[PDB]
Amino acid sequence: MILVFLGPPGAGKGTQAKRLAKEKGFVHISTGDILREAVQKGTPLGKKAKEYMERGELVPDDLIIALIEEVFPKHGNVIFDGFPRTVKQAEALDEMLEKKGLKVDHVLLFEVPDEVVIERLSGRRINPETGEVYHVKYNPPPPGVKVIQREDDKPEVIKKRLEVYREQTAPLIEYYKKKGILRIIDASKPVEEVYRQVLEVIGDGN
Ligand SMILES: Nc1ncnc2c1ncn2[C@@H]1O[C@H](COP(=O)(O)OP(=O)(O)O)[C@@H](O)[C@H]1O
Ligand SMILES: Nc1ncnc2c1ncn2[C@@H]1O[C@H](COP(=O)(O)O)[C@@H](O)[C@H]1O
Repeated sequence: MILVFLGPPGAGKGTQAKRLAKEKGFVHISTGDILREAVQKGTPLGKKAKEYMERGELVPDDLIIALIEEVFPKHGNVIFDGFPRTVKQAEALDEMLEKKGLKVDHVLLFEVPDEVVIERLSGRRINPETGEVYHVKYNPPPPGVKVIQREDDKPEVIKKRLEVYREQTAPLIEYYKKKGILRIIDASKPVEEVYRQVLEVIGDGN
């Protein structure tokens, strides 16, 4: 089974992908997490990606397609989390899967209003030692745990990331709807409720 999580930044895609991977055995491919690590390590991908990320722009398609080709697992169920983000990426994914006799099975659109994702992003915190994601209101970090704020979670960069989503990524909704594999998730609900709907749409009995 191959899943794609699609939606605005702050919709809760990473949170749901991590839980599904932990509980249901999926391989979690987060282009965001992989890119952030590349930046921290200063790899050729990282050094090139850094400035796009910092501006809230998408990293160029060529770099991302190569990344996915390199890391796509030979076996296992997969959650693509924040990939594809453009039509060219989606076309490349389809071709990569075809060559392996596979296909995208479900695309989940995390539907949620702007004011919700803006509060979620503004309040997002990360434990730099474990990578664990918190929210100052909805899931506070434990006392005594040092956390950081992502630079791209600043108000002006958030604005850009949302603009980019609406311009470049939202066209994937129709792309996948035409394939008959798009299902809509109410991502505005609490974490547990969203997770139950995720399981429902992918045909899991929970
Ligand atoms: N259903 C939810 N309700 C409230 N807060 C959430 C929910 N899902 C995620 N969060 C919080 O919102 C922020 C964004 O979630 P995240 O999973 O990082 O979203 P994305 O990967 O779509 O950008 C994080 O701080 C996370 O703790
Ligand atoms: N599939 C992708 N294509 C291009 N850029 C990406 C992709 N995934 C993540 N990024 C970059 O990484 C940043 C953080 O990703 P995310 O954590 O998914 O919001 C984005 O704002 C982009 O700069």
